Amino acid sequence: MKMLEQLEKKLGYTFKDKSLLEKALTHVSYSKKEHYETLEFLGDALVNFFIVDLLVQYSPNKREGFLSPLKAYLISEEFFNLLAQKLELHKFIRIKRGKINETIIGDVFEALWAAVYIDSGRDANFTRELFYKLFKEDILSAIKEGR
Amino acid sequence: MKMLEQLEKKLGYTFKDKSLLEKALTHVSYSKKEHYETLEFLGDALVNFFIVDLLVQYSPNKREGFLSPLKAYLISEEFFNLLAQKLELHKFIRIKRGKINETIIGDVFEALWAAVYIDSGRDANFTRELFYKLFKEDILSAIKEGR
Repeated sequence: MKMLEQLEKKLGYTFKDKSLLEKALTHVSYSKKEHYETLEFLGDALVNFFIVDLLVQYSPNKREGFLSPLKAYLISEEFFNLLAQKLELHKFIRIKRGKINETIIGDVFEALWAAVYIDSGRDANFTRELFYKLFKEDILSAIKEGR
Repeated sequence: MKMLEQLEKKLGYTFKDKSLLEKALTHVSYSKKEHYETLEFLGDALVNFFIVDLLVQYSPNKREGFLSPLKAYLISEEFFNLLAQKLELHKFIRIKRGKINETIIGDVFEALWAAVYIDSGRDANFTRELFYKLFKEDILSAIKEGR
């Protein structure tokens, strides 16, 4: 369809179980029985780790006072939306009632990485490094800019 | 006095960089130059991930509603100290002015895990396994422990 799962080519990764990927992309308004909500919950903590790990390695200054606000931006909806563009998740998400929002794209973006993690055999290094190959550039840049 | 790092024996891990271990148990009070501050910033995200991945895996109700208040119990001070006590970390911490603070042995438990992770060569899988080895039965129990 519109979907086709050609996201995996944008993503650089091919899913084993294709139901995973779909559950990450599916809003509850499309499906109340199989949507992204629990993937999202895992994906928030996962991605948070990926970003805090990078941040502590590439930040000009290693003080919590400099890190936390920067951390705050790098895990925000606006930033996640900036990173999702590259994947253009809004083409593959399935939702019902006309309320796609930017917070949903962030939800899905977080769910997506949780989906890659699990479909990878819960391998965090691989998944970490896959996140880095796609977004490290953009993160270092934001880190460059500060704020 | 009461050190000699039997903690590596408590933990089941030997640091290739003993100084790294040391910095994780040292509050600024004992050294404004080499304390647990940045490791803490890393292990919070680190430890947040390990516990959420467990939550999301073994929790009965895979719902944001159930998860998130169950979650904030697991990453709660009370639990963290609970976990720490199986390492008697309280006694290996190097703070000045006898002001331990229950919400300081929480920062050291986190720093300690960032320290293992980094020393291990940034190996998330390994570190998560060591963490589970040490505390999954607790969490899996604390989770089914009502609500």
